[PDB]
Amino acid sequence: GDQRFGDLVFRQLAPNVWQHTSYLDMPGFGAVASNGLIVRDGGRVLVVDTAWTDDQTAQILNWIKQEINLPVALAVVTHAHQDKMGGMDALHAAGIATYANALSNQLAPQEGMVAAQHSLTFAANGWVEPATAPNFGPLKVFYPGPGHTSDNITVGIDGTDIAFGGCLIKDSKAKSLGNLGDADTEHYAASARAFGAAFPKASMIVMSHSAPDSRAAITHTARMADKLR
Ligand SMILES: O=C(Nc1nnn[nH]1)[C@H](Nc1ccccc1)c1ccccc1
Ligand SMILES: [Zn+2]
Ligand SMILES: [Zn+2]
Repeated sequence: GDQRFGDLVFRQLAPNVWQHTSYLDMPGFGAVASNGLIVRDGGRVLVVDTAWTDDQTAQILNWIKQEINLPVALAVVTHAHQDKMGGMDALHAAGIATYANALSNQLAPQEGMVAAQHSLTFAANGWVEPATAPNFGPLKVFYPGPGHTSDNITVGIDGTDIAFGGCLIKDSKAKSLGNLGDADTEHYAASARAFGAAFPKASMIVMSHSAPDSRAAITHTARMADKLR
């Protein structure tokens, strides 16, 4: 049930969860979809990832205002690339507190992104140190290890069957791992399986560049990454 709002698409995945989708169309390539998440947590909203641009991201906020009409308490962004952090200024202009992997905030200047206002750090088991993720509610943030990028993180939603792989995970029928220019080819496979292991009850796997899929997305992504070692 896709809901069109301006140039963006919103799809409800759970009573309190929506996928947001925005498009970037360059010459010599088809328009590229990028997906993030919107979560209503009681009387507030949480966002995972910006759209490609400030204008699109402001439209995400406008849709939230129209359909949910509750404050957006925070956003977490899942690595320092345009499809995940291209709209940071729109979030800050709206007064929304922003969070990213410390490494993402480190990379953001060079990558041409505005850094998030707060840095997450991670324990050795990969789970976010909770003292760096205040008031994340049902958002369970996990660093699976380097893969699509060295800084990519992932997000599960407590109370749902949903885990978000961002650009790390591709769908079960994908024909490649996408752009590998910033990838960690040696560690990608372990990182994909680490993501699955951290959210073992998740039956709906959401990702950046395909529609939601079964856990076969994890096994297939990892099996493709095995070929990079
Ligand atoms: O996001 C993407 N690819 C992806 N995501 N996850 N795995 N591959 C898109 N491809 C791409 C192209 C060149 C360099 C890096 C990525 C894209 C990103 C940014 C601007 C335009 C297009
Ligand atoms: Zn990326
Ligand atoms: Zn991507």
